[PDB]
Amino acid sequence: IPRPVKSSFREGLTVLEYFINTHGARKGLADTALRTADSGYLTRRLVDV
DNA sequence: CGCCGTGTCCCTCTCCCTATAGGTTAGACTTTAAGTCAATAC
Repeated sequence: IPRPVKSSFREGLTVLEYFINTHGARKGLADTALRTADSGYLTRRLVDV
C-alpha cells in the first residue's frame, strides 16, 4: 500500500493506518493456519517414504 | 488412403377392514424336594 503508515504504536495509529494494518495481520494469521496443514502433510509423506 | 500427437473435457482423489388356521403363554391342579420338631442314645 503506497500511503504508507507513518505512526508508531507508541504515538498511536490513526483510523486509516490501523485499518490498513488489519489487512496484513489477518492475512498472516490465516496463512499460518494453512501452513500448519501443509507442514503436517509434508511430514506424513516424508515419514512414509 | 492410411495411421499417429496435441488439445479439451470429464472424472476422481486430497486438504383400510374381514375371515381362517395355527402357534404361544398364563394360569391352575398334584407331586416332590425342602424346611421343621419331638424324642433319644452315647
